[PDB]
Amino acid sequence: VSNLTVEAFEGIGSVNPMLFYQYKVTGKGKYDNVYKIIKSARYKMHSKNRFKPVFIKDDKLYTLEKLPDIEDLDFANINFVKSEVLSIEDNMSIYGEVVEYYINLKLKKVKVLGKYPKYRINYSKEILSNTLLTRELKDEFKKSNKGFNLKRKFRISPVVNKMGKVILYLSCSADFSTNKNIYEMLKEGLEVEGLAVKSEWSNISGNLVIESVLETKISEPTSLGQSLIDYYKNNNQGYRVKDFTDEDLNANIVNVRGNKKIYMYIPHALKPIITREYLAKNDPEFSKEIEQLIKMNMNYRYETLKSFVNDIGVIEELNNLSFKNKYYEDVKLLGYSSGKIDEPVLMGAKGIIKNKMQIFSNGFYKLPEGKVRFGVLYPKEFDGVSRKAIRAIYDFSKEGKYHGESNKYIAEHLINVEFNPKECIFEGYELGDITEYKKAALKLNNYNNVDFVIAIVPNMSDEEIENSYNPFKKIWAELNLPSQMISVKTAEIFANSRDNTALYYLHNIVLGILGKIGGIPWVVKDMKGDVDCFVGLDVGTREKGIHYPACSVVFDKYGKLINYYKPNIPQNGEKINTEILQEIFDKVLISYEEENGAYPKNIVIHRAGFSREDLDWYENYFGKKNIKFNIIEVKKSTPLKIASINEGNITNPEKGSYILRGNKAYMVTTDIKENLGSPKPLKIEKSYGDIDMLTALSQIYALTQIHVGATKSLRLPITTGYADKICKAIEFIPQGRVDNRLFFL
Amino acid sequence: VSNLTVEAFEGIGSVNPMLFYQYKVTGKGKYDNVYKIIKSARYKMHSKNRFKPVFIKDDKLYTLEKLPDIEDLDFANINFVKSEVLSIEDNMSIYGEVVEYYINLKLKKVKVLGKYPKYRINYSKEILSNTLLTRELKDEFKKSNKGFNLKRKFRISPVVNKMGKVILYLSCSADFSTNKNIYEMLKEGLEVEGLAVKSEWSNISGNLVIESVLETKISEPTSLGQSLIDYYKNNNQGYRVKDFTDEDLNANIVNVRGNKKIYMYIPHALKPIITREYLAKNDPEFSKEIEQLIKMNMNYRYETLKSFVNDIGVIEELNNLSFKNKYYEDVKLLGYSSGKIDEPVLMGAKGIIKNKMQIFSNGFYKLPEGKVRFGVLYPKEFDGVSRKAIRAIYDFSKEGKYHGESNKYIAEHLINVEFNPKECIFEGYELGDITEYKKAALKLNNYNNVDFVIAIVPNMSDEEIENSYNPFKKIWAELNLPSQMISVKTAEIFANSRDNTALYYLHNIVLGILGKIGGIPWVVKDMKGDVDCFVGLDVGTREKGIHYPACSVVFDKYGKLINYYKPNIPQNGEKINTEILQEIFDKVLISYEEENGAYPKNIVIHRAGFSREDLDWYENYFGKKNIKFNIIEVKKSTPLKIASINEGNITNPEKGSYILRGNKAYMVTTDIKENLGSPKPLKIEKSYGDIDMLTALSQIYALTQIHVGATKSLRLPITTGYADKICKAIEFIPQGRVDNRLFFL
DNA sequence: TGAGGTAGTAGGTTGTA
DNA sequence: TACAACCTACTACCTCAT
DNA sequence: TGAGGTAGTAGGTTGTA
DNA sequence: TACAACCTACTACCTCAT
Ligand SMILES: [Mn+2]
Ligand SMILES: [Mn+2]
Ligand SMILES: [Mn+2]
Ligand SMILES: [Mn+2]
Repeated sequence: VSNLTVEAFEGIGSVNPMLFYQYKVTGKGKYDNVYKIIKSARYKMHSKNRFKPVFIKDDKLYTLEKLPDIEDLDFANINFVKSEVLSIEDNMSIYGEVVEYYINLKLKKVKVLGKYPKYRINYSKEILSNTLLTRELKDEFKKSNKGFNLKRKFRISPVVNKMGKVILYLSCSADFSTNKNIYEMLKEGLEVEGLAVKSEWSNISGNLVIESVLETKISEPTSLGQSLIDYYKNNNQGYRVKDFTDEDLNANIVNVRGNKKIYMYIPHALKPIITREYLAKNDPEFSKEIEQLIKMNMNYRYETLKSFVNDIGVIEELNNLSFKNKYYEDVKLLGYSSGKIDEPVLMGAKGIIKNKMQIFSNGFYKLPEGKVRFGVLYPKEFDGVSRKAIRAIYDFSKEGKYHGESNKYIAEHLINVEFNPKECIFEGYELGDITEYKKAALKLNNYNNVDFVIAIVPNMSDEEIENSYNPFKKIWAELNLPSQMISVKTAEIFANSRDNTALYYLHNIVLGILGKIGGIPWVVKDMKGDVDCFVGLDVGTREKGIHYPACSVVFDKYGKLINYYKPNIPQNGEKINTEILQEIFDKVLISYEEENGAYPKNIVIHRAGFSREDLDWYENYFGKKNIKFNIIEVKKSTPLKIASINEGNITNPEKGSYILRGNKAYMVTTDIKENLGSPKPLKIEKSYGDIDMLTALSQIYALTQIHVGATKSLRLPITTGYADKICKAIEFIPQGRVDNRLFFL
Repeated sequence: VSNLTVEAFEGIGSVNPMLFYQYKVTGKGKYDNVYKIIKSARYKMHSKNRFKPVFIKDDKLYTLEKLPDIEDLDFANINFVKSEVLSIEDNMSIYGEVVEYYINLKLKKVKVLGKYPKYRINYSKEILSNTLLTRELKDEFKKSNKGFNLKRKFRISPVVNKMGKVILYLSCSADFSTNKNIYEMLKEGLEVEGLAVKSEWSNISGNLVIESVLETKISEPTSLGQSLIDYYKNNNQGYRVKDFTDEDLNANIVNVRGNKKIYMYIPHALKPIITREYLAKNDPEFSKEIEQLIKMNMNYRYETLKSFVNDIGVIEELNNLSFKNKYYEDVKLLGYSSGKIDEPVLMGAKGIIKNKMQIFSNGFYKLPEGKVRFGVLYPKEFDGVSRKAIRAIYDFSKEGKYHGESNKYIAEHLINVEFNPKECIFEGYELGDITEYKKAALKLNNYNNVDFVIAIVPNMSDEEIENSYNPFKKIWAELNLPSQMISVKTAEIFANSRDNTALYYLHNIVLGILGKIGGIPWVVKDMKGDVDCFVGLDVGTREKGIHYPACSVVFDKYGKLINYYKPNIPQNGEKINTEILQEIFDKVLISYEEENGAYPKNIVIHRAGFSREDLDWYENYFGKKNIKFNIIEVKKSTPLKIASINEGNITNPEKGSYILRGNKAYMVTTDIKENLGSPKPLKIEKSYGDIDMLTALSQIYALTQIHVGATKSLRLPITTGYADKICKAIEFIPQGRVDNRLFFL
């Protein structure tokens, strides 16, 4: 089979126990808590003594050479205590930080073209390289004509074991930056009203957008009684305004919104935010060109990290610590156990389907009882386009036809829909006010001959005249009518395509229509392990200080949705309260007992993120009820990438490819081709349970492949994935009694 | 008529412009913001210089005598600038703080019984008196045998006009305190496991409850490596542990829960929280005895504040400023305009009702269409008690009978209910687990012959075996069946009463049953002013970091509920977002157009609290739609009390009694007899609108008197009152389409 | 919002304590 | 205050080919 | 949770900036 | 950090008397 490896390079030779200088931080201020100042004391002693290595154990600072005890800090009186050779066996993380410091100090001395520094070193795990290794294996500055920089952004994490052997865990991202601030764009004369920007002279994390450009110069005394240059000199920041010339004083004052009031900054201090949108708006050719540079398959990630490690080389102050430029041939050397999980068997109306598109030839597994009467909203200037769109949808669903012809790929009577262009209604709506959208949706429910809406909304782009998706879905949630919304662009694809491109649009639209009416296209034939129901718990954070409700979804062992429970009250944080856990799991056991006749003997709880809930509550709750339960932490955001090494040839791994060490597991659930990036695996760890992680990973990978809303699988299992979809459609939850209908899909 | 006055005493003579010493606070720390340290600098310069008057203007400190510039503070370098006689016309608040300082300094020198200080002065607006003026006009220490103190808690607010004349606005509350800490209760030997306590050695505001009492002494070195006395000496707080004796070192360590982890305090530092519950549990006779001392009618409040002002007397450092000991005979001298608002005319089935209890003789105004089938849950050991309870409810509602006899006060066929003890179901439920409560409610909806539930729940007290209200109301909200819950004690009142006491129980239960099925008992005959709909906006805060959704209720001009809108997403703060305002008021105009055929020409928005929303949004939204709108800020919590002075005789004001100065208005909406306290008026101000405040106050007082869930009126208007009731029943909102049924009631 | 993925940009929450 | 793991939101790009 | 009020205890959020 | 107006939660007490 294909071996699996991670982005890791083995260190040649070990590190020795070396002399450290233990320092003490005490709470010199009005407080006495040193834990709230330990990292600040580390950073100030590192920065105030020409960037020399300072490390952190629980209350102490450790240093590789003799530095004077600093009383100059007002918050931290760092003082020498003793001189101790720390052993490797008790100080793994400290020697990991030592190795990453010496990697940083070795890479600071590396140059490109003999003049330019290659790496931007701040002596951290994060390393920005000013140049990029290209696909043709050449270090090149990726700049544009408009000053946009692309920088390869490395993240090192060396791990030292008890013997001193070092394993350099690596990853690489991209970094969008620019050297042109707003002063240079005003010297050039660019439209800067409304740009999302950041201030390089403050560390405050907040959305900064430009209101306008005032004609007042920065040297003129402002509305606060003093000028802005005087305002920067009074803030003990006169060194930033010291190098300003007379032409710099002729800069126009650019006021900037800081989400509470109008801030007043100078245009030299503010730098624009280089998103994909800004980069595409200003220089679209450069944003085309870096598409193969930011979306890196595992071979080009290996070549990038190989060039990085060749730039590291030998480290003469760690007993000649050099790193290999090859990945491990297997992760068994790293403790992981690798493999591939077998594909789920998906059942249809005619039996096993080999692909998800064969469900439109075989027919869906469960059609809901009853006839589905359509209704259609569409904007008024898009009439015949919407005619052709609903014509294509109905010919796909009922009459089994694509482009008017009966197709071998499509079965007749996929969904028992009822749409007659004489009988069914086409209510057109004028684009415009939001209350007119809401009244148009209420007007379409004025006629009781509509059981499902195929409303055509404008594009999610085109920031002009308001989108009707949000008012339509809110009103149809208030009215408990399901609805599949469609952009104007998708309707124009249905009107204007002659190839089979719109067929896949039709596949996903009809799977949406089916899931929203309680139908099921495919089911699992058999789930691995002894499980009765799946619960996917999640708490999402919409904004600052706003949390989504602790959404749960309930599945059976075959992965069809029994239930979802949105608690009506929000909570304080990402931990679910035991009262909310009471609500959720009483709803779980009630729904499983309603559809099955008894309590579930086995529950697997897929907690999205960390299972920070009280485990003693869970043990009491399911031990009083004779329920064996399992808590699996399914985690989305993880910088770890899995490769497939095959006689030294790095490639993207297939879906179902996992690595497993202990309870932590990284599993690839997406099959992503080269020149489209590399697959982001799911970090999966078991916080509680007694099922082995092979069963848990097989169940999670089975739950990824049974996403009933698309013909291609979800990256997340639909426990945590449908919890995310309900957190997205949280203002769109239908009013009436909770059932199998998947509104969020 | 009866004059209205406020708790205010006029000052005899004026204050002169006096010499101030303007000081400067600069941001000496790593920050430069002086507004975040101005009050701390005021307090430290006040405390570090033997409690001398320090005042705050926007960035400056003002002082009445020459104090040295203090550089000892690490955060504030307070420095003298200039010496200026501030004029009265520009510095109203500063001279108000001067007068309140000199009142504090005059009252510090006042003694009771020649030995004991009367007042506890911290030189603020708040003044605790150690003694109480009793009802018999005698200064007496209100102590108990268990160390519980009652203290009269004054709040002064002198107001100086431009001429220097001073008006002492006053109020008085009570203060529950004790002198016995947990060290003295352990020396006495009291049960202290589980007590809600506070630490007198920290200013952190949080719930502190005792987990247990450890046998470890406080002198023994703890689990942190150091003892607790060493922990207080290391925190620069060795003066608190300096006076401890050997018997103090034999105190047991009392660990205390601080909502995140176990804190470890000594029992001398922790003081128990003296609530009404703790006071009633320990010394119930003293809590009986102070009922007429904390709930003070306006005459006893006048006598208390009169004794307070007689203790103030003449102030020789404010040009002999003495205060009167009489209220104003009218608030026209204070700028207010007083009066009484006419009573609302309540219409019934037979016409105008003079009292709300005549609606049970005349019949209700609107019965809903259809027959209402009861269903009853009750706990199993309370069977015949629940038989008699539902017997009394059905004899009141349908057969018009009280205690089995046809009553002249009760009309036959009040509500078209259907309850046959042979046909209707009595599902009994075992008290116990919450999931058994939820399954009992689902079992009562297993039979489809129930349209309303009269479920009998256990008491809200009796912290033993779990209350079933919350699971029942959650499940019946999931099932869209309305339900009137009843305690076991109320059912025992229906079973065991022979007088007309349970008749009022029956009145409020049947008004609840009527409002929850969409019926309306009474309506307004005519509303004052040109208004089409009332909107009551509110955002509630359940806990720290948790906000209730921005609930709105919609009324017509006659005060019957058109609509309520709970947004599905929570928000960050008490300001309603303009997207949420879009949702709310589109729902408002849609509901008024659905029940009336057009948009409302006039809207009055009763915002509970502050109308902190964007007024430009409102003006744009209702100006594009040709709607004149009004925003009234109806405010619950206000220390201001209105009196009725009648030839110098102070008494409680009637309901509908208002005072009005400008846009701010205080209106008494509750008719509260003497020896039951004094009425808390509603602070009401118009943030936007063009209706006069007499119309706004008449509409608010009309909206108080049409609370359809009780035979006695609500203090709040049912705009803000029903917004509060939906915020309380926020996890109890029924699933199906929003209608006239008042679930929250 | 056809669906799903990769990618950056930005902002959080919590635990480490 | 501060990073490490986790999140969320938004936007490009890219593809979909029994 | 019959309903409503007054009362304390406690904890917030925001604006003042 | 800090008070001033506003809130919320909880608990006692008290009453209800056409
Ligand atoms: Mn989520
Ligand atoms: Mn969808
Ligand atoms: Mn409220
Ligand atoms: Mn009620």
